[PDB]
Amino acid sequence: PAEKYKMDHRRRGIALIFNHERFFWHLTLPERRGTCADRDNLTRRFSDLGFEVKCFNDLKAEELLLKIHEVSTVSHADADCFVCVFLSHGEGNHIYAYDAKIEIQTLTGLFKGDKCHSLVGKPKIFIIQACTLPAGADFLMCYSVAEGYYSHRETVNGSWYIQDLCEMLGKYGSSLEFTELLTLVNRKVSQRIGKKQVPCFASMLTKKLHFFPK
Amino acid sequence: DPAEKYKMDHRRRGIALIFNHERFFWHLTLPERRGTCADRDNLTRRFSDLGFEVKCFNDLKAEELLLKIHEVSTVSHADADCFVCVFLSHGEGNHIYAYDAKIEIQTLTGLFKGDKCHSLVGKPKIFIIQACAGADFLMCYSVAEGTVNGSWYIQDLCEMLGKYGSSLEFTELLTLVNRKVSQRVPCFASMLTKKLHFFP
Amino acid sequence: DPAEKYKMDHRRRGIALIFNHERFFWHLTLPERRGTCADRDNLTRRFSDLGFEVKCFNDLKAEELLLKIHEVSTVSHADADCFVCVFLSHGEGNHIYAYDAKIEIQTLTGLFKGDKCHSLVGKPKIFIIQTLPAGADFLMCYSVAEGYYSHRETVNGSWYIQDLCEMLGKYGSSLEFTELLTLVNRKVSQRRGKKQVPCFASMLTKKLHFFP
Amino acid sequence: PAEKYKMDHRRRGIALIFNHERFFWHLTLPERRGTCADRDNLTRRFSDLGFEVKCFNDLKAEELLLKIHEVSTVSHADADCFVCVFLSHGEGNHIYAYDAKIEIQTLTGLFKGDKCHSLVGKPKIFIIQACVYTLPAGADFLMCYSVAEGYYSHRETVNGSWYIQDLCEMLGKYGSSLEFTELLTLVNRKVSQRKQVPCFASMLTKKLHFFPK
Repeated sequence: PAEKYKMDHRRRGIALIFNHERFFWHLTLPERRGTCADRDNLTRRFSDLGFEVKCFNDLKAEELLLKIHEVSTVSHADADCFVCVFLSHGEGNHIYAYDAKIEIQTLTGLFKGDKCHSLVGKPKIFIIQACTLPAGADFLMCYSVAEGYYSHRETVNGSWYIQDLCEMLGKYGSSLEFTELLTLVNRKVSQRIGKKQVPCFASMLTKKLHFFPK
Repeated sequence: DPAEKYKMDHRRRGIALIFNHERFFWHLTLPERRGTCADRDNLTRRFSDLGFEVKCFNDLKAEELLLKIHEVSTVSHADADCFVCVFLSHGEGNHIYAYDAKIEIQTLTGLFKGDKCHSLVGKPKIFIIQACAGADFLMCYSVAEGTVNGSWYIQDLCEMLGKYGSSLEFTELLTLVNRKVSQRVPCFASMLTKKLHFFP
Repeated sequence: DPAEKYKMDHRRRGIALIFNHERFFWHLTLPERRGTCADRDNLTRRFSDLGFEVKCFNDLKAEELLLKIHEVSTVSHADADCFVCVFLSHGEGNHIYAYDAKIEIQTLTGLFKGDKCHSLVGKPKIFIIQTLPAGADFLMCYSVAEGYYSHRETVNGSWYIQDLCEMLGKYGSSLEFTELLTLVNRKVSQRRGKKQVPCFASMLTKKLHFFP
Repeated sequence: PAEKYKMDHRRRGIALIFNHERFFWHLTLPERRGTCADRDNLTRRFSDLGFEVKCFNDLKAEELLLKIHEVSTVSHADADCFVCVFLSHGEGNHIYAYDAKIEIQTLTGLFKGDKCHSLVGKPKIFIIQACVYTLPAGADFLMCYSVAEGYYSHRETVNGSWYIQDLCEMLGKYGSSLEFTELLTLVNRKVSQRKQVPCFASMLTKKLHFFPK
């Protein structure tokens, strides 16, 4: 009942931060400034958890192929898990929004057990900032916002979801079981014509996830 | 606040609703019929022992379904901790059968969105779906995007429920059910904002 | 390696032993007489539901005590997760009564030190006392710390055993044991201008859960 | 059930490191060199947990009075908790060993709720390296012992002692994450495998954590 994923590998793993930038036309200081806050913030938090943070964006069409191909194919046998953070903007013209759906399909697709043997039995954690339906065994999908739900909008200090996620990560990252921590993020954000933003997470993990130190 | 829990100290635990999807299904082998009864009877035992008022019905009763569905949605849940709904279904699934189910679940879940149900605002709404959101919702799926003694998922869920139901945090328990079944891949989507225990 | 737990997956959970210290107590109001049974009966319910083979005796039966004591000591615990011992006693405590108790606990605890009991080596030995003895993998729980006030026995049992059992029933299966004992510390220390503060000394090397 | 001590104060608190030196005659390089390892090591670990580490020894008989009373009387209202580490040597002539018992009595005595209102309801954590008896207490006290009763103690090396080496090892790695007693148990296993069996006596009423600030 208390079984945990075995996190005792040489390397924690790769924390991948994907930035969705292309097909977004017109970007206020806030969108531009707030995205950096999120990326820079996440990198700090995920590094302190022992991840090899790697960041890129889809603007570099040539660079994206090599980097995407490099990560998918690299061997994760010495690693505990895999993390991917998909960041995106609020305005979202339709091509922008639509591209995102396709990018996430493909991204998630690379690591399904069939494509990635090094990660079989290991946690694959996708953290999505929306502008869903995919999966495999040992996948964890975390959404900035559930269905049809209102979204926080990007501030110059980053977005609510990423701000809070990182807040919790710094404080409780090492101590708490991950889903336990995500639930905290649910409550944190949902409390930030008025209603609420309610994040979600879909778990196909089969055990507990802790990020104790090393 | 990290260990904050939903407040389960109400007069009544709540209604465990077991919905049986039967209509638009044809040629049901005895494994189908007796297996389904195993699931329903099993779930009722487990959920009652957790203090739920188990209520069962099926969609064959077209006249009975409206009144009953109607009854539950409108009833006041202010004295209750949470709400549970189990959607049971069969494997063969002709297309009308499969399609009906999608619609039944939409509607069912729809009734309890905070908007429609004030008594349950801030309280857990737990939907357990056998395949063929809002704040404080918990969706559990027999299978992700993928027997005469009942089905694997319901058999294991109930197994875990009996053993660890009172002790464990619910999602902690569901994860156990993920491992259990995947070794005979279920899923669960959580929009809960706190911990869920079903202490006595 | 931080979340390591004692392995509780044996055929039998183990023996929960309830020792009743009765001899050399002259007296015994209805409350002491009645409250002790509450504690024993209560503890038996709670410890059985955790899978223990509860065994009760008292030191009045001087002949029966020897056979029962060494017998528990000598029996093989290889199929068992752990061992529990509850030492119950009264409040008035003339000096011979109080002194006898010290000696009974020494001896009791002594039987299970790894040297005497190979079946329990590496396994939790939990003594609940109603001091300084020990060994590796021992857990000592005291009704009251040093020099502190004690509950007094009511007709419904004592504060410490009432609360311990309360927590045991509710959180016994869920919680790590020491996590649970700490709850008992807070529970009892708030019962009511005197304060009773329980204690527990841990030489456990891992976590203790009593999952079903 | 998951209630925790409130660690959200302005200051974490004072980590006090008391060094028992007097009445110890003749001290090998290892005892001398190993004690500094322990003190220096503990200071690093306890500072990173936000403590105001203060060290002194009983050699300075004049300095000890001022420093001891000073700490006792200072106001801890802006603090989460209190820590005290009692360090000592292995050879231990009888006057040395006996003095220690008395020093610990007094030390612990200062912070009992009656003497110290600023700490009422707050954790008082005493970590003792042993050479009158073990047990003293009050509500919300946590007593940690290098070694249980009569059991073997594993001697001071030039790199410090086993207990302090391991305690600090765990502190650095798990100090912020884990509930303290959860962490001390880890120290029990760590040292007992280097038998030497540490102990801890808890009268804490809540959980625990030393999250950052």
